[PDB]
Amino acid sequence: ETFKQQKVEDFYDIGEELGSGQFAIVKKCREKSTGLEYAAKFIKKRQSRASRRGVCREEIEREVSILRQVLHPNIITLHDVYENRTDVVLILELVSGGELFDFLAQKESLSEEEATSFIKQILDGVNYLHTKKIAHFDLKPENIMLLDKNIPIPHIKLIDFGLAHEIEDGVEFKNIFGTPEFVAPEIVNYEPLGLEADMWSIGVITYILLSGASPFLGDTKQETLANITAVSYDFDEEFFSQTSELAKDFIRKLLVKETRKRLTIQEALRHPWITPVDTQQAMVRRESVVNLENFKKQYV
Amino acid sequence: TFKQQKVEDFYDIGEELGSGQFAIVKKCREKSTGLEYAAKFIKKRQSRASRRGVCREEIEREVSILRQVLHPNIITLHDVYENRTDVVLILELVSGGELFDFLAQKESLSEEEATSFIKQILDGVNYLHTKKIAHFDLKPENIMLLDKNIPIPHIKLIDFGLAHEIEDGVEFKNIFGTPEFVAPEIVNYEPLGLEADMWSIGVITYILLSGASPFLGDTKQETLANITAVSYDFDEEFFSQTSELAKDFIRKLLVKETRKRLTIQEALRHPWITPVDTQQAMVRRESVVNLENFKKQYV
Ligand SMILES: Nc1ncnc2c1ncn2[C@@H]1O[C@H](COP(=O)(O)OP(=O)(O)OP(=O)(O)O)[C@@H](O)[C@H]1O
Ligand SMILES: Nc1ncnc2c1ncn2[C@@H]1O[C@H](COP(=O)(O)OP(=O)(O)OP(=O)(O)O)[C@@H](O)[C@H]1O
Ligand SMILES: [Ca+2]
Repeated sequence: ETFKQQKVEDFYDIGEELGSGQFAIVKKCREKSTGLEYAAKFIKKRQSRASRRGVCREEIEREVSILRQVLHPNIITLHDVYENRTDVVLILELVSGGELFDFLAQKESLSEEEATSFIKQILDGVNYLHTKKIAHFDLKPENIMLLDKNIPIPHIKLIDFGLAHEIEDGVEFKNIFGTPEFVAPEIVNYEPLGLEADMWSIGVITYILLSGASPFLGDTKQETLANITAVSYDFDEEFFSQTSELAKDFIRKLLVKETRKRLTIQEALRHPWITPVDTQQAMVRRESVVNLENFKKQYV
Repeated sequence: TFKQQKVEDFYDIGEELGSGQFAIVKKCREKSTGLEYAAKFIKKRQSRASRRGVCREEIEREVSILRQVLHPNIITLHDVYENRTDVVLILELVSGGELFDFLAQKESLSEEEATSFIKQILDGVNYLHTKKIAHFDLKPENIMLLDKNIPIPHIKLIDFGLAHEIEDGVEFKNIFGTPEFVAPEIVNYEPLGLEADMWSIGVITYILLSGASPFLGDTKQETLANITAVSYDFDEEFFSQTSELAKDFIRKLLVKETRKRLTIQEALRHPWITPVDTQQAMVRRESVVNLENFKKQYV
């Protein structure tokens, strides 16, 4: 294999907890031999086939195999991998700027021009993944972090490749996962999956970024899932009164059930709201404001 | 109808009995009577987008269901308290632990004794289905024993968080439950009804007799694929001693089409559960279930 069969603490000073998940716990760490800081993701290994605790080795191996391929300014980087009896430790690029949303919710003002630039960083990272036929499958606010939040315009880093999967043509992939608020119809309906699900998720994230409201979120999970499969949502003037038709058009073409009619990552990159084809479109975007009030309300 | 009062004014809260993603169960004793119960604290969800706690409407719905059910094989609701953060379900105390843990330490086990426990489960499910209540979370860890310390333990079905009342002509669809035990209609996101409970019964029986699991793959993805394809077998390695009637019982439960699947009444009427003659009963009496594989899987 490739996993270092050594004590990670022999080589890293283990620091304070960054965050935790279902089967992983992530901590700051410093490599003794270089003094360089990283994030150590301790993934609990699954002990038996019929256990809901931890992660089976093959899937961990899958996450690593994917991480080793990815080198891009908007994606986290893999440094090394260790393993003992209980855990597999992913040594990852440390992202210290927290989440993007928490940063935006901190903001005094924010135009669509500023918004689309953050969104383009995300598109840039997703474009690179899709090029290598990699589906993230876990695109959601908390997996969108910032390297350094103490600069005027922070850099985005996509994390958490636990659900990432390489798409092979002819090889049907179906599975049930992800947070209901952000999953595409083909996930809910347990239908063939591909690169398009990422694009739907981008639509949802954009909807929220601009309005503070969530397109399909119901009072209960049953409703959310029903909303998703009916593609039932609206641009409530209460929240969208200042949002530009271009933004709405961008969102509309993402939140589409038929996977084939949904915008690709390249088409998203080339959408006028992201890449204006003239002066006029640029000014409009520059004149549209994000609903920071409602956004703060929902994410506070 | 939730008492807006401190549970602790009316109960002595004892040791923690168990815990899940949303609740923590503790032993308790009512002061006025000195009777013991299990106090299940459910954290109320605070925001629609939050993944923590449970929506209050859903908790209200579970209680609405619990209040209706009185049956020896179903847990009994005693009372409901509520404070800032938690809804506290005061439930019948069950002290015998989980059925499987008890089987896993049993010396010997025949099919007769197995159908005895399965019968109790069917009785409890039948009562529910008569009132149109689908459990939707039938799995080993929700099959508890009242006593543990007797020749034949009494089964109590617990955990009604996913329970739902099936309304005629009102489609119900949702994603939930443990993959190993969910029906194809759940995986496929299709109309849900009383049939899902029956599929789960089949899986539980399959495990009980062989120690093996019918659709369990190396990953959740495979398990789901196995379920929707209804791809399983009776591996001789594990089913060598299993009676034909037993396999027929399971075979009629693990069926994709919800209209073909055995109903609870048909399950109670199956010859493996309710033999039609002396001959059938003997075959079940001499049918020994090897506990070896079961213990390997559940110790
Ligand atoms: N490189 C990193 N730097 C700082 N914090 C991180 C880093 N990677 C992950 N985290 C923390 O862990 C979370 C990311 O999820 P993680 O990669 O732990 O997935 P997981 O726990 O294996 O599965 P899931 O979290 O999806 O249930 C983030 O919320 C973040 O707070
Ligand atoms: N009535 C009871 N009497 C004694 N112990 C109980 C009782 N109910 C639950 N417990 C203990 O708590 C554990 C979990 O109970 P239960 O399965 O109802 O909740 P959960 O599965 O943790 O949460 P969820 O409702 O989200 O599934 C059980 O395994 C059991 O050990
Ligand atoms: Ca379907």
